[PDB]
This record gives sequence, structure tokens and C-alpha cells, in this order.
Amino acid sequence: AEASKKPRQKRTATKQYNVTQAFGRRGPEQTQGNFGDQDLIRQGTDYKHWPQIAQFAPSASAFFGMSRIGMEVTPSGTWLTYHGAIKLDDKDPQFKDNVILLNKHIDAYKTFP
Amino acid sequence: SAAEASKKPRQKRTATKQYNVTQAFGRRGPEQTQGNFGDQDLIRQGTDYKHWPQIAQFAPSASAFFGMSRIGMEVTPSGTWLTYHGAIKLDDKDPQFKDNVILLNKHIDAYKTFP
Repeated sequence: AEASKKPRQKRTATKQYNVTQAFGRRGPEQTQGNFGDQDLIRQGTDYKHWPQIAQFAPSASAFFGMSRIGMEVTPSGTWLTYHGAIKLDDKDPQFKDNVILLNKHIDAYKTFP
Repeated sequence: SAAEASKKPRQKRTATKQYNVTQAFGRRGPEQTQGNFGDQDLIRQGTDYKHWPQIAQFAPSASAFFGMSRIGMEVTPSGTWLTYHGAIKLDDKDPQFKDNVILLNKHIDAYKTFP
């Protein structure tokens, strides 16, 4: 399933190519991703609740329009840095549940062991 | 009225000449709640900007935003937010490297020197 050929930030995680394979292990360091319980870990964009998650990932235009964009450069490297926040819709019916979905993958690896 | 572009959620909006970066995402500025990316032309043309495709290659897919990033949840008076932060390593060995950095530079904090 060729797909690592893509730049990290463009990869799509699936059954055939999981989160861990695409984006490395979940973990405490500032350079690692912290999101995803085991099911999402294994299934990526196949998980049965992906679309509910993905409704919050930004478009390309919003990624660069909403975020605080930075450049970090060290002797061996150059990184685009970014941070921001997405407000959830307090009126949406799904609100509670969206919070429960989100809160369960957020720091999940921490209750793997 | 205006467009039909603002009933989309912020994070899914896509600024064009017809509905520009200021309209979709608010003015650039110093604050942590605001974006800081874009020179006058990017802000005004958004996705019709000449070198959009060369900026946009650094935007993550939905899947990457969630597997690469450090995700959180903050609860203000505003509402509940999904927080996010990260670093996308640029490839030193793309011969477009040089050009990728200065292009990201043109736009980092560009609002500060706007005449």
C-alpha cells in the first residue's frame, strides 16, 4: 500500500497503513502526536467515528488563516510551526458527544499500559 | 446576503477573492486567538493567490492534523475549544527548499509592516 512516499503532513492513515506507521507513536514529547486510542491507532480514517472527528480538522485555507504560524531553524533543520484553537458549536445536538469522542482519544495512549 | 461561505464552519471555510482571509478568519494580529499569516495580497486573494499551491502543500490532511499534532480541549466563557499545535519538518533536500522558506517568510507576521 504505497503512501509513505507522501510528505508526512499529507499522509492518510488507514487499516493498511495505520497512525503509527504514518505519524509515529503517541507520546508525551512535544514532537509526537498525542491523539488516538487503539482503535483509531489501528484504523485511522477507517475508524467508525473518523467523520465525526474530521469535521474539526481545518481546510488548507483555514489552517493558514486561523493558526499562529512559525518557522524554527536549528543547525540541522527547518520546521513550520503552528498552533490554534477551533470553537465547537455549543448549539449543535452532537456537542456533548463530540466532546466525549474528542476527550477519549486526546491523551489515550496514557491508559494503554 | 454577501456569500454562502460563512455558514460553513470556520475551520472548513476557504477564503477566495470573493470571500477573503479577513472575511473568513478575521483580521491578522498580535493576539493568540488571531492568525498572523498573510501579506496584503494573500489576505485579499486567499486561495486565488498566485503561490497558494506552494503554501498549501504544507497544510496537513485531516488524518495528519490528528496524528501529527498535539491535541487538547480548553473550556472558557467563550465556549469549548479543540486546541492544536505542531511542527511540520520541511525537506532540506527538495530543490524548492530555499524558495519554500522565503515564501513562508514573506507571510509570517506580514501585517506588522503593512504601510
